[PDB]
Amino acid sequence: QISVRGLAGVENVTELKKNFNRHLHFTLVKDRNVATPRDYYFALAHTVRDHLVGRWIRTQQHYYEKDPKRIYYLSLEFYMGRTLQNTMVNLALENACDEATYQLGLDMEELEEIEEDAGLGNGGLGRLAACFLDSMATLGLAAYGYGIRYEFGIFNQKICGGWQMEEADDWLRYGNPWEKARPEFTLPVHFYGRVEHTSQGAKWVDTQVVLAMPYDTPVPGYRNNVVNTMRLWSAKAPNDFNLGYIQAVLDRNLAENISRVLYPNDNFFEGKELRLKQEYFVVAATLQDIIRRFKSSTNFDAFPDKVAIQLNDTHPSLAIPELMRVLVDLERLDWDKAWEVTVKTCAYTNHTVLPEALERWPVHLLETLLPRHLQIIYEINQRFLNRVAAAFPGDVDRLRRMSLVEEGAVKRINMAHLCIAGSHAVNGVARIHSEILKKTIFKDFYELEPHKFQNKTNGITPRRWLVLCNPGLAEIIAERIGEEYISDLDQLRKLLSYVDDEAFIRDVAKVKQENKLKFAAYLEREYKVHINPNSLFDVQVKRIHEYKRQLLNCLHVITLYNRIKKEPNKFVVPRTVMIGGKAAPGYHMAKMIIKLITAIGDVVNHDPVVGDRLRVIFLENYRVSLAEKVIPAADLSEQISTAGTEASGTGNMKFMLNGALTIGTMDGANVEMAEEAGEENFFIFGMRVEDVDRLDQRGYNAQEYYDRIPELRQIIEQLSSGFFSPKQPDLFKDIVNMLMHHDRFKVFADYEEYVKCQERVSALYKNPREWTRMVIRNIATSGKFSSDRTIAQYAREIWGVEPSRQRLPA
Amino acid sequence: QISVRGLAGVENVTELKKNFNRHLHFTLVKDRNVATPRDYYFALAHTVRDHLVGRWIRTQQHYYEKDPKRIYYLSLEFYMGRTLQNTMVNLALENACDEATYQLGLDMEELEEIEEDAGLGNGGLGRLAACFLDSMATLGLAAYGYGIRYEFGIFNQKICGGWQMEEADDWLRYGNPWEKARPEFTLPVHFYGRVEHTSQGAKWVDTQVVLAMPYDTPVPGYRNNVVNTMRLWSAKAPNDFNLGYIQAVLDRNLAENISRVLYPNDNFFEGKELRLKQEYFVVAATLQDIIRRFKSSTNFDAFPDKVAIQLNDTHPSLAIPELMRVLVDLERLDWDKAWEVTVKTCAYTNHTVLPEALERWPVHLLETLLPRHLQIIYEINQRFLNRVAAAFPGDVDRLRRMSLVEEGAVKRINMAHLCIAGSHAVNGVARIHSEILKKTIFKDFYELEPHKFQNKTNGITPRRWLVLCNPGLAEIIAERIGEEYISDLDQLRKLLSYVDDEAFIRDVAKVKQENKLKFAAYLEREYKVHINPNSLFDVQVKRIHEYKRQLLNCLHVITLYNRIKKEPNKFVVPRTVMIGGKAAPGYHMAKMIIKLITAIGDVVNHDPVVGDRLRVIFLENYRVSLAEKVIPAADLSEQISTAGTEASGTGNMKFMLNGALTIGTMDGANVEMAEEAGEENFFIFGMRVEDVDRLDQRGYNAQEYYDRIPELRQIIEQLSSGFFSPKQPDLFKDIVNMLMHHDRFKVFADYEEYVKCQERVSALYKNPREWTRMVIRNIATSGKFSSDRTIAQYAREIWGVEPSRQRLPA
Ligand SMILES: O=C1NC(c2cccc3ccccc23)=N[C@@]12O[C@H](CO)[C@@H](O)[C@H](O)[C@H]2O
Ligand SMILES: O=C1NC(c2cccc3ccccc23)=N[C@@]12O[C@H](CO)[C@@H](O)[C@H](O)[C@H]2O
Ligand SMILES: *Cc1c(COP(=O)(O)O)cnc(C)c1O
Ligand SMILES: *Cc1c(COP(=O)(O)O)cnc(C)c1O
Repeated sequence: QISVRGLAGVENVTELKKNFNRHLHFTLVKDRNVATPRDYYFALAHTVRDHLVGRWIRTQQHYYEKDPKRIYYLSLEFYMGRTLQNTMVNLALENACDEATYQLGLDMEELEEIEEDAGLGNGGLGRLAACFLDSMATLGLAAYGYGIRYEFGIFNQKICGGWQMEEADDWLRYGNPWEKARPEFTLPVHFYGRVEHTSQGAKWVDTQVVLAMPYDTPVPGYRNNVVNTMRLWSAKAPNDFNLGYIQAVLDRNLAENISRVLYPNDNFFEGKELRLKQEYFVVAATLQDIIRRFKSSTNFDAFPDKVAIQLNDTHPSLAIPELMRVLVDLERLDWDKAWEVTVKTCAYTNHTVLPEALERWPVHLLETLLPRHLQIIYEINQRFLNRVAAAFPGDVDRLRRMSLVEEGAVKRINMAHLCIAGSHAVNGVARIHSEILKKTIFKDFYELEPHKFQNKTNGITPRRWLVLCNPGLAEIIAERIGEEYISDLDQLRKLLSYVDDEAFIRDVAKVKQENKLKFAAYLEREYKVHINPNSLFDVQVKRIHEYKRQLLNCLHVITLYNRIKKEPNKFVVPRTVMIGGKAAPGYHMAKMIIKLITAIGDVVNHDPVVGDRLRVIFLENYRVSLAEKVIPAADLSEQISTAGTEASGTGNMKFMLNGALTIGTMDGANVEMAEEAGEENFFIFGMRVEDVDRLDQRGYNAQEYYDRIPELRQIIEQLSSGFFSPKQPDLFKDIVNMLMHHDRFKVFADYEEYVKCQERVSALYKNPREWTRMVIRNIATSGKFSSDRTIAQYAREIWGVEPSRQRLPA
Repeated sequence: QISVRGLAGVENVTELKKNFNRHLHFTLVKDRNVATPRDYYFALAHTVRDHLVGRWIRTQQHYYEKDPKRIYYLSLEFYMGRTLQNTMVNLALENACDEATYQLGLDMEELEEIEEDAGLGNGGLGRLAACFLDSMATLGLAAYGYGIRYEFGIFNQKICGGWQMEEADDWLRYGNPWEKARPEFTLPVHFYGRVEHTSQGAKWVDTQVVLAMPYDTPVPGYRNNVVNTMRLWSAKAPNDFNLGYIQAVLDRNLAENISRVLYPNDNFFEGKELRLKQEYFVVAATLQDIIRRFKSSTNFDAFPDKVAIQLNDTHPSLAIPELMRVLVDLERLDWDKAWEVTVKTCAYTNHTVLPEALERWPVHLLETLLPRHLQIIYEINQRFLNRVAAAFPGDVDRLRRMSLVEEGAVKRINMAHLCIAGSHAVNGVARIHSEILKKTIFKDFYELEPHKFQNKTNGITPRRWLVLCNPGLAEIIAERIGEEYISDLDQLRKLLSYVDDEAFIRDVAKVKQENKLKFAAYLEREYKVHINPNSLFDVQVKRIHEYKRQLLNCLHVITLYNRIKKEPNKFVVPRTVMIGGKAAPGYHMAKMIIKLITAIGDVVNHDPVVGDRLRVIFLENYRVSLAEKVIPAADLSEQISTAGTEASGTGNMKFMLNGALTIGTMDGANVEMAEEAGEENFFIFGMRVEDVDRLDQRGYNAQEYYDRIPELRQIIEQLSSGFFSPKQPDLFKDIVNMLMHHDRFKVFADYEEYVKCQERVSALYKNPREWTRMVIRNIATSGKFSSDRTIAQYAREIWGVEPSRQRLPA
C-alpha cells in the first residue's frame, strides 16, 4: 500500500502464504476450521521468524571470523514491547506480509494486536535499553544485550473505582516464539559460602549453586541483514538441590524465584536480598559467557581491546568486583594488572538524580550473600582512598564523602562510587544532567578524574517510534525527501524547506487528524469511552511520580473546569486531557494521584455545562504498545518535571518526532530539544535549575502561593472540602497536606507560569496553519534525538569501535 | 537392513534428509559446525513428529464426524519411556530414518540414547497405562489418556557406597518435542470453599481456583494411521492470585506445586493433602473436557452411550462424586437419574491386594478441601447401605464392613468401596487376583452385585516389548511366519511347529547371544563393570518391595557363594545375577535390601576363588529404557513374589516374549503364563495361595526353618556377624530381625523349594539345545499376554465398543 513498508513481490507473497499454511499445520497442529486469531498470529510470527534465522546464524558466524571488539550492554531491564511488526519493518517484509495475509482472508493489524508486550522494564531506562539494541544492530556493532528473563514483567494495571489494582503479567502463558532456549550453555552462579585464605590466595567455598539458563532473542538491524542477540538468563535449580523427598523437590522454587519477577520501582531503591540476587545472577552468568567467548579468539592484556562492558546504572555494578574476582582468584593475575583491565573494560551510565534512587547496599547483606565480593570492594576502597589522600593531602572530609563505604547505623556500599572508581568512563543521559553530575553529586570524583566524565544525550529509535507506530507520517516525509532518513534522522532537517509548502502543511495536519480519529475509535471499542476528535489532545504519559508533577497537570485541569463554570458561555479551545501511567505498588502517594485524576474525570466528564469542551481520561495500563498508539495521536506533549529532576526523559523525544508540540520545563533533554527547534517553537515555562536552588536557599513556603493566587486557593479548598470526593470528603487530605507543607517538587511555584503558558498553547491551536507550521519546525529538528546518534557517540567516545551502515550479504 | 523395520524408498530417504536439515537450521537455529548429538536428536525428533501431524488432525476430525463412543482412561501415571523409536516403528519409518541419518553421517542408535524417558509413573501400573494407549490406538478405539504433566517424574537413582540416592528427574530441561501445549483449552479447578444450601439446591462457593492447562501428546497406532491423544494437565495460578506485590507473585508457586512431582510410592498409601489435590485436579479438569466434548455432538440419558470412563485404581475415584456434583448441582438432574448415568459411565480396575496400599482418606481432609464431594459421598453411602440392609436384613456387621465410611479414631472414606458402588464393572488384573477379590476383600460386594465383577488379565504391547527392543528376534520370527503377528500375537503359536527345526533353534540362541554381548558391552562403557557373556543371565528387575522378595534372591545368591567356597574345584554353571529397581524414598527396609545386594556384590565379585563363575550386579536407575536393554539379554526371569501378593505383574510377560525362562511362584499372571506354556516349560516352586493360608492359620515361625536348614542358618549367621559388612558388623540387624520375627512374606518358607528349583534351571542350561527348545515353547505361547487381547476384552465386556484393525486413509 505505502512505499516505506517495502515491496510485495508475487514470489515473496506466494512463499509467505505457503509457509504460513505450513506452520499452521505442522507447528500449531491446527486446521483452518478450528484456528483462532491467536493461531493465525502464531503462524505469522513463526513465518517471519524464519526470515531472521539465516541472517542470525550468518551474523554470529561473521563475528567469529572477523573477531571485532564486542559490546556487552548489561541491564536488569529491556522494555522490548511487541516484536512482530518491528521484525517486519527491519526486514522490509511488512507490505508482503500484509498482502499474503490479506489473500488468506486475514487482517494483519488484528493479528498484531494479539501479541503480548515483552514488558521486562519499568519505563525510561528499560526502553532506552531496547532502543539501543535496535541502533547497535542498525550500526553493525558486534553487540549483545544481557539481562534476566523474568517470568513476570511489569504488572498489568487495572483501575477499580478509580484505584490501581496490579495483576501479574503472565506474558509467557501462550509461549514466546521469538526466544530460543539454549539449555546447553547453562552456567553455575554461586551464593553464600565463605572465604578461605590459602597459600595460593583466596578461595570461595561452601556456596549454593543456582544455574543460569540462557534464552536468545534476535535483534535485527534496519535492512542491513544484521541480527544481534539479546541473551536473557533464567534461574534453574541443580538436580541434587536439597538432595523429605517431595519437599526437597518443591523447595527448588526457592532458587528459581531469582528470575521470577521484575521489581516494579521506577526511580526508587529498595534494599531487598532477592533484588541483590538478581543483580549478581545476571552479572556472574554474563561475565563467564564474556570470558568463554574471549578465550575462543591466558593473556588478558588484550581483554579491553576485545571487550567493552556497559553498565546500565549501578544495577549490574557487581560486574566490577566480579571481574576482579575472576581475574585475581581464578586466572591468578596480580591485583594491579587485573584492576587495569577492569577499568579499561567497564563504563558506567548514570540515570539518576534523586538520592533515594541511588543503590546503597547494607554491608551485612553483601557479607552473607557475597563474602568475597565484599573483601574485594574494601580493597578497591582502600586503594582508591589512598589515591584521593595523595592528590588532596589533609582533606579528611573528602575521604569521607568519596568512600565506597558509607558510615552510619548500618554501613552501606555506595554502588555509584564503586562504578566511578572501576570505570574508564562515566556519562549522564542529557547535557544538563551530565553537568549536574560534575557540579553536585559527583563533584569530588570529577575533580580527581575529570577525563572520565562524559555526556551521551539519550535518543529513541526512529524505526519503532516513527515508521512502525506512525506509517502515514513516515510516508508523507518519504514522499518529499526519500527513505534514507529512517537510518539517518538528521536528514529530517530538509523538511524546513517545506514549512511554507501548502500541500505539506495539509498532509501533516491530515495525518495527525487520522491518528486522532483512529485513537478515539480505539478508546470507544476497548474501553467504552467517547471523546471529541476535534479537541486538542493534551497527553501526559509516563510512570506516576511526584517529580514528574502529574499533580501540576491536575491543577491546570481543575483551573480550566473552574473557569468554564464561572463563565459557561465563553468560548474555550476544547481539550481532551489524557493522563496515563503505572504507580509502583508500595508508593502510596502515586496511588493517590491516580485516584485524584479519575475523581476529577468523574466530576468534569459528567458536568452538562462543560459539554464536550473538556474531558479527562486516565489511560489504563500504559505500556510500550499503548505508547505506539497514543503518541502519534497527541497534539500537546506534557514534560513538566521540576527543573533538575528528570535526568533526560525519552517520551519527550517520541512526541517531538510524531508531530506534537511540547509544553515543558528546562529539564533533561527538554533543554536540547528547545535548542534544536528554537525556543520560539517550544512552550517553555517555569523555574530553571538556578531558580529552584534560589528557592531552596531561602526556603520553599507553599503557603505564600496559596495566599497570593486566588485561583489556586479555590482548587485547594475544593480538594479539602470533598468537592472531588463527596462520599469521602477527606479522601485527598494527604495530597493537600503534602502540597501545603512537604512538597519537594514545588508544584505551586510553577503553577502561575504553567497556566499562562497553557493559554498560549490554546491560542496557537485556534490557528491550525500556524500550529502545523510550528509542528513541522519540531519534526524537522528532531534528528539529534535518534538513538543512532547516541550509539555512534558511545561507540566512538567510550567503546572505541567504528559504526557501519554497510550491509551483510543476504 | 531388516524387513520388520519397513522400506527405505529413495524418495522417502531424500525427503527425510531435507526435512532434517530444515529443522536443524530453522527450528534449532544451528549450523552443522556447532551442532551436538543432542541437536541431531532434536532435528530427527521434529522430522518424525511432522509425519504424526497429518494423521493426528485427520484422526480427531474422523472422531468428530463419526461421533463414536469415547473411552477416557483416567490415570495418575503414564510410564511412557522414550517416544522417538516407538513413533518410527508405528509409522514404518525406522529403516528410512536409519538410511537418511546414515547418509548425513550420523548413527541413529546414538541419537535415540539422547532422548529422556518420560518417567511419569512408578512401575507396573504406570506402564500398563502406556501399553494400553498403544493398544487402544492400534485397535482404532476413540480413546483418550488423561493424567497429570508432572514437572518431575520418578526420581533418578544413584548408588553411593551401596546406598540409593534420589535426584530430581528434570525431564523437561531440554524441551519435550512430542507435546503440544493447548493453553486455549485451560479450565478452572476449585478447592476449599464451603457449601451454601439455597432453594435451587446446593452451591459450592468461596473456592480457590487453580487453572488446568492441557498438553497433548500423540499416541500412534501400529501402521493403521490412527493417532490418539494423551492429554496431561499442568497447574497454573490465575493472574489475580493473591492480588506485598513481590510475595504475591512468588506465592503463585503454591498453586503450581499440584503438578510439580510424581509421588514415588509403589504399592503404598500416604494420606497427603498434595496427593489428594493431584487426584481432584486431574478428575475435575478431565470431566469438564469430557462434558464439553459430549455437548458438541441438555439430555444426559445418552451420556453412557457416548462416554466410558475407566478408573485406573482408586487414584481418580473422585470422578464418581464429581460427575454426580456436576449433574446434580450444575445440570439440575435429579439424584437417581444422575446416579444411573454415573454407574453406567464408570468402571473401576483394582490393582491392589495389600491393605496398606488401599486409599483411605481422612474425612477432615475431604471436609476442608472438597466439602461438597464429602456431602455427596455420605449420600451415596446412605443410599448404598439402604440397599445392603434390604438385601441382607439384620446383618448389621455387613453394613459396617461395606460402609464407604470407616469408623475409628480418625474417620476415613474407603475409596475402593466408593468405586465398587459407583461403577457398573469392577475388574482385577489376573485371574487369580480377580478370584481373590471375590473370595476375600470384596466378598460382600460380590454377594450383593455378582454381575459387576470381571477379570481382565494384563498384557504388554508387542510393539515396544518385541519389535522395538528386540528387532533380531522379531525378524527371525517374521522370516518364518510373516509380520502379521505384531498386531495379532496369537499367531506366535505357529512357532510350535519349528520347535524341532535346527535352523530356528540356532537362530533363537544366536539372537539371545547377540543381545547378551550387546548388553555386556553396555555395562562396560556406561558403568565400568565386566561380566562373562557366556554365563546364565539371572535377572530380577522391578520396584524394590518386601512382597517381591528380592531377599529370597539374595539368599539364593549367598547359597551359591557358600557352596563354591565349600567345594571350590567343582563345576557350577556360571551366572551373572542382576538385580535392579528403585525403592520409595521413605521405605527404610527397601533401602536396606539395595544396600545388602551391593554388599553381597562387594564380597562375591572380588573373591578370587569364585572367578567369573558368579557375579552380582545391582542395575542402577531401572526405568523403561533400561528394561528395553536388559530384558532381551535375560536367560532367567525371576518372578518370586509370595503367592497372593502380586496382582498380576507385567515384567514376567516381557521376559516370556523375549526368550527368557521363568522361575516363579503361582502368583499373579505367572499362573496363566504356566498354563499357556505348560507347567513342564516353567520353573514353578513354592507355596500356593492355599499353602500360605494354611501357614497363617497355625502361625508362621521362621525359627523352625532356621533350625532345620543348616545352609540357611549359615547365611543368617554371616549376615548377623558382619561377614557382608566388616566395618559395620550390625549393619543388617534390621533385615535379620525382620526375617526371624516379622516376615509377612514368608521368605524362609519358600527357601528350600527355591534353591532346589534353581538347581533344575542350572541343569537345563548345561543343555543349550533343550534350553532353547523350552524357550521356543515359551515365546510361542506368549500371545495371550498382548495388551491387544486385554483391550479387546475391556472394549467388548466393559466399554461396549468393537475394536477395529481397519486403517484410516494416509
Ligand atoms: O526512566 C528512568 N528510570 C531511571 C531510574 C533511576 C534510578 C533508579 C531506577 C531503578 C529502576 C528503574 C529505573 C531507575 N532513570 C531514568 O532513565 C532514563 C534513561 O536515561 C531517563 O530518561 C529518565 O530521565 C530517568 O528517570
Ligand atoms: O505395579 C503395580 N502397582 C500397583 C499399585 C497398587 C496400589 C497402589 C499403588 C499406588 C501407586 C502406584 C501403584 C500402585 N499395582 C500394580 O499394578 C500392576 C498393573 O495391573 C500389576 O501388574 C502389579 O501386580 C501391581 O502391583
Ligand atoms: C518512552 C517510554 C517511557 C519513558 O517516558 P518518560 O516520559 O521519558 O518518562 C516510559 N514508558 C513507556 C511505555 C515508554 O514507551
Ligand atoms: C514392566 C515394568 C515394570 C513392572 O514390572 P513387574 O516386574 O511386573 O513389577 C516396572 N518398571 C518398569 C520400568 C517396567 O518396564
